[PDB]
Formats: sequence, structure tokens, C-alpha cells
Amino acid sequence: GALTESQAALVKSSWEEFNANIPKHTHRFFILVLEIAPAAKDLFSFLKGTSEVPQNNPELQAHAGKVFKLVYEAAIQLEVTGVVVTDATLKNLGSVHVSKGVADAHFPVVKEAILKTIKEVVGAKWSEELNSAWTIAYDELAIVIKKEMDDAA
Ligand code: HEM
Ligand SMILES: [C-]#N
Repeated sequence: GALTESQAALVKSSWEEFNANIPKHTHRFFILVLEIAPAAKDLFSFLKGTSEVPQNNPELQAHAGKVFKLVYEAAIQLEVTGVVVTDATLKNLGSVHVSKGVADAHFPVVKEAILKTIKEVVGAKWSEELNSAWTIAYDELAIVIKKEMDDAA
């Protein structure tokens, strides 16, 4: 699909829609995660010892926000420039994932959790053209972090 001026326009628009509700979209995101894979719970410091996913935990919200911002930034960067740029941040990211016991097969878990989360976020405006646009942008960013993990291991 590439990322036409028209496709980028579509990702920006849908991300703005996500940020518009962090405590919701972020708790939803962790539930979609634990749906696709329950065992994942022991990983998160703020999930351990708990029985259910905390709904107003600042640690949790700050965490999941950061995750979606990163995927959006990635899509624009693709339309403008044609690529995703690796920086200091993406590299520190890669370190912390390894400390915490995270692997590559974990990644389609967090992807589907995000496509599903955005399908839920844009509702009827959903198009093939848009699905195609977020899919392209995750894939392209995941490719970059997995790259930094393997490097932190
Ligand atoms: C493109 C995809 C992904 C993005 C953009 C992303 C982003 C992030 C960010 C920004 C942090 C916090 C770093 C800090 O400031 O110290 C983090 C922490 C973490 N991530 Fe991810 N991540 C991705 C995929 C995954 C996957 C697939 C898993 C496995 C389920 C995972 C598990 C964790 C855990 C356990 C922590 C530590 C949280 C703690 O105990 O406090 N991440 N991630
Ligand atoms: C990352 N969650």
C-alpha cells in the first residue's frame, strides 16, 4: 500500500482518536493482551500479586500510552520519508524488555492487541485502506525493537 498521502492521513486521524482516552484504551489494551495470552501477567510489576488488571494505576497508564505513540510516529515517518528511524529511546526499550523476561513470540500478541484496539477506536470509518496503513506501521516499528532486544540479550 506504501503509505500514500491518503493512507497517512488515515493513521494520524485514528491515533488522535486513541489519545483521546488513555485510562480506557490502555486498560483495554492489557485485557486484550491477557486474552490472547494469560501467562503474560507475571511480567508486569504492576500486575504481580494482583488478581485483576488494575484500572487506575498510573504506572499502567503511563506505560500503555507510550506504546501507541510510538506506532503512530512510526507511520508518518513512513509517508514523509519512506522509513522508520531507530534512536536512543528505541535502544533503551530493547534493554528493559530483556530484564523483564520478554521474547519475539510475544510481538503478534501486542499487534493483534493494537489492531483490535484501533478497530475498536475508529469504528465505521474502518477501511481496508486504514487496516492496511496501521498494519504497515506496527510491522515496520516491531521490526526495529526486536532488533534492539536481540541486541540487549
Ligand atoms: C512495537 C511494539 C512495542 C512497543 C512500542 C513497546 C513499548 C514499551 C515501553 C515504552 C516500555 C517502558 C520502558 C521504560 O520507560 O522503562 C515497555 C516496558 C515493558 N514491556 Fe513493552 N513494547 C512493545 C512490545 C512488547 C511486547 C510484545 C511485550 C511482552 C508481552 C512487552 C513487555 C513489557 C514489560 C514486562 C515491561 C516492564 C514493565 C514493568 O514491570 O514495569 N512489550 N514497553
Ligand atoms: C509494552 N507493553
